[PDB]
Amino acid sequence: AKSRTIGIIGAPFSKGQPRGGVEEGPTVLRKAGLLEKLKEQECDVKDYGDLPFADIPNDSPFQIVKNPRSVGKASEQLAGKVAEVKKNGRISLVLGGDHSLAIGSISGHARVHPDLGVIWVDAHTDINTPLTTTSGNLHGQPVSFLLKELKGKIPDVPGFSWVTPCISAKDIVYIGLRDVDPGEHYILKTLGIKYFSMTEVDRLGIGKVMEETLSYLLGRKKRPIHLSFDVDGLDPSFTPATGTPVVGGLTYREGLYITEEIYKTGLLSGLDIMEVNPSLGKTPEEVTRTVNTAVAITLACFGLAREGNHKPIDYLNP
Amino acid sequence: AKSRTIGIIGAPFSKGQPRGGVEEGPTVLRKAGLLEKLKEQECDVKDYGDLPFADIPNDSPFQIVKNPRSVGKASEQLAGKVAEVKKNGRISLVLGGDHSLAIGSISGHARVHPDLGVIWVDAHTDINTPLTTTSGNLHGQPVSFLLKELKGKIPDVPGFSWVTPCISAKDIVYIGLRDVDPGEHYILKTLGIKYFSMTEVDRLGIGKVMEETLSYLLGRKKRPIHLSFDVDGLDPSFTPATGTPVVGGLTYREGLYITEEIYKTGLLSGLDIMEVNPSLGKTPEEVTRTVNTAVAITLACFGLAREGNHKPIDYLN
Amino acid sequence: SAKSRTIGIIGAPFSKGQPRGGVEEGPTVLRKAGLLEKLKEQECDVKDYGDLPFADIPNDSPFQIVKNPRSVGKASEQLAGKVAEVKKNGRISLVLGGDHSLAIGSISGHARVHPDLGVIWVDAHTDINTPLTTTSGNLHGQPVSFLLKELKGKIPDVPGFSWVTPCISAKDIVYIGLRDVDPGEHYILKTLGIKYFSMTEVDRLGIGKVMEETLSYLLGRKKRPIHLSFDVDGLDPSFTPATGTPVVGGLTYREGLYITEEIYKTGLLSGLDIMEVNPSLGKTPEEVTRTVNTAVAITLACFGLAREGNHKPIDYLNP
Ligand SMILES: O=C(O)[C@H]1NCCC[C@H]1CCC[B-](O)(O)O
Ligand SMILES: O=C(O)[C@H]1NCCC[C@H]1CCC[B-](O)(O)O
Ligand SMILES: O=C(O)[C@H]1NCCC[C@H]1CCC[B-](O)(O)O
Ligand SMILES: [Mn+2]
Ligand SMILES: [Mn+2]
Ligand SMILES: [Mn+2]
Ligand SMILES: [Mn+2]
Ligand SMILES: [Mn+2]
Ligand SMILES: [Mn+2]
Repeated sequence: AKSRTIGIIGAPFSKGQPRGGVEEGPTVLRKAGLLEKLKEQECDVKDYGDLPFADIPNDSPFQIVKNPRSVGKASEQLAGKVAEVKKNGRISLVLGGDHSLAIGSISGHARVHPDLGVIWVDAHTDINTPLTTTSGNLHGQPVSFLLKELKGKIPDVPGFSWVTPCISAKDIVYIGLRDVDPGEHYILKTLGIKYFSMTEVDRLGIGKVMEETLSYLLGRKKRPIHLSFDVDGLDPSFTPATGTPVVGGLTYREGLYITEEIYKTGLLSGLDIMEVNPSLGKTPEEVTRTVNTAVAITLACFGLAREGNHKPIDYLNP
Repeated sequence: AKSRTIGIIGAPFSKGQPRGGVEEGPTVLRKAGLLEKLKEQECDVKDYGDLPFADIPNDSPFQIVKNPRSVGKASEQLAGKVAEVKKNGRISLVLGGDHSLAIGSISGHARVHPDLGVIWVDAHTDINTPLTTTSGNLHGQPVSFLLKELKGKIPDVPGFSWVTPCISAKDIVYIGLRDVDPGEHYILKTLGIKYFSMTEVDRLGIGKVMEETLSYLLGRKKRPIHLSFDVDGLDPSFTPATGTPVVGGLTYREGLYITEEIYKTGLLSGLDIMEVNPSLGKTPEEVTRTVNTAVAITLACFGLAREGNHKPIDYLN
Repeated sequence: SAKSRTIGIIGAPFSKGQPRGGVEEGPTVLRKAGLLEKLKEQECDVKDYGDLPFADIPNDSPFQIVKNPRSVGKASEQLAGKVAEVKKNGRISLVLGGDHSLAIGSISGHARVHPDLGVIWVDAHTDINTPLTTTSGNLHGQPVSFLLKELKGKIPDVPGFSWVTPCISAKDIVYIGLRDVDPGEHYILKTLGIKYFSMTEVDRLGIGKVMEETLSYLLGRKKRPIHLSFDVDGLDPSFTPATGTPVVGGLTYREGLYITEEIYKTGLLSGLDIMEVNPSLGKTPEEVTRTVNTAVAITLACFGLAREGNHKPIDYLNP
């Protein structure tokens, strides 16, 4: 099935944020047996390896924005690699790496499927512009570079001349929000972007959140779905090994429910698994809990159902 | 009240599965004050004791299926004891022990009340047949022995010729599923069995799960209910001391909700509290947490309500 | 600042309503955590009214089995006057406890200025034992019985409580979070027909529906002042372990924030009580900080802090 035909891309990149270690995300996700577990559930999996992001040593900040050329070039290469995977009729699976990479992942995916809709699972909106940001970390700005409605508000940052906004504000849905800066809240509300913060998830329940999310993105017409999954969208009791953890998050059950429902549309076309940092647990078990949770979420996007799965054969007459 | 008139049956049996310690389930449940706590809650408790499961020498496997004679005999004895409790007008409360004992518990309950409905709370369907199983552990097969529709698909397994399938596929509702084998999922779907996996619980909420579960089993008219509760249906953060824990389970609150709703029907007729294994708690606190949760679940089955309880007297005069 | 974010802080370091020492350090640890400064960061107009000085009463004989009756009654008497004064200044009273016996004073004082108020009681417990139905004798499990007009006749004359005049009827109080109710309390709750949402109702409906029904019940006819009395033991002990009577199976951190965010949105919050935080009952220092941080998060959510974000009325893209 095309919903189980996958193209794996390793994106060992950390310069979109200050905490070292997130570049090992692809390594620890592979070592948990991701590819093998995907093959076990009938997927046709091709591994495109890890991108060799060459060093960009002269990389002065753009105002307070750190490592602009390195973040820009990593997303530039990733966009080219994602477009290649999409051209091969495979769902792109990007193993991160920090979430600044979503600029490239979504941009490359859009080059092949410009009609795509985005589901962004995260505790954060990642919609600060290079002028509204206070940290200067590019992993908290990817959505700003991608929105067409923000054209005019994104300055000329070195390394990003290749970026052309590819998604309208109406074609993205946030799920999991609980730590939004004032400037980000002003943008979210002014643009009228569809969102389900932890307050909406608490009000409606995840069942209704997904029914509304899929109706919002697929109601006018069926189109490719890009899911950008930041592991910090889940509560730190399931994904502690991440750089910006926030209490009161999505449960392990809610994360599986989101991805099971996205699988069943048959429209998943691109997936990002972002912000796994195996240098940031309090214990080695906290790292293993985080990686196992990310693998579990990944398997659900490609058909693993909690009710069970079976091949089309008579199990009572083998 | 008949909804609080109970017959306790200890079933210290572990040979339906490979991890030692589940035979201590009745001991640690009694040690935690279960019978005394039920009496304090206005229950009429009769203790039928702990079943003596005599060892069977040379219990050779049936193909890959382990301890068939032992499992079959323990369920045979349990069926006879449960039928005895039901004839005395009591709700049978089986303290397990591994889940293979549900063959005996449901069979004995059906000998007295053939029209019963089964609510099966578990991370697992336990519906592998002696032929579809890959572990050979009989605690993962009890539902296959009881189902009328699988008659002709279960081979002649030594120790089980006394079993007469007593439940139709329409008469069972699963709640809690999240770890189902391919063969098991094939059976669940081809039989059309009603189930609320963790996916349905997330989608609907436990309130709707119970409303649909009870409307499905009781729609037509009142009928006895058998609740078979594997403690692994709850998330391992509440019941860690169990052999097959699966994360993303029912919460402690959801477990109390299901049992409080079943109590309110006034139709609870048979109860199994299964898979408590005090040798699998990583700390003595993990053991106590599991035992405390299993006790809380059982008390809710016989009337303990979170909103409060009171006798029909005036507390202000 | 908006009326919804115009606050009067009252510290109530009182512990004689229950037997465990340390709940008197509740107002200190909440302030030490940066509470008042965090409220100012949220556009709040905060005026601190200080910690009430509670005098020692060494000749405080028990009323039958009821412990420290004069000390508890006088503590609540001092608080009713201080709450009524904050209400007269057009501010939302924010009472930092201290044990829940203080709710007699907080609600009594609030009712002196706004007698039409409605109460939302977030707790694992009903706290509706009367001095005759109580088995422990601890007044922190009896405040609601002293406040109800329907119980005028069943409450004996307890020393230190003559000033109390019941101000709320059974129709004016909604409980949320109930999971440990004595038999006498359950009899009172069901005979008075009080609206409640125990953990069973929260599981059945979800916190979304619990709040929609709660607010429709209390506000639906006419808009009125809300008094939120919040016992931290309402939330599960995985979030608020540093408390005297923890009960498992509680409200989550998310449900706590959902209740308070929804109450803020009404724009009618008039009085608030953050009760039973006992920093001496933490098994580890981590459990104490967790309970304090959670109490702080619930408090900020009552005054505008929203999980979806907050922003000033300025253009952030061209300021
Ligand atoms: O701009 C920023 O640095 C901050 N803005 C507010 C939320 C926290 C953070 C960025 C978080 C990035 B993320 O989601 O990819 O982990
Ligand atoms: O057949 C088996 O042994 C297995 N089948 C798939 C689920 C895990 C296990 C059986 C679990 C038994 B139970 O639910 O009683 O704990
Ligand atoms: O009356 C009592 O002392 C008891 N009655 C039963 C519940 C526990 C307790 C009172 C606890 C008071 B509270 O909510 O303020 O912590
Ligand atoms: Mn992110
Ligand atoms: Mn994030
Ligand atoms: Mn099980
Ligand atoms: Mn089982
Ligand atoms: Mn209280
Ligand atoms: Mn309480």
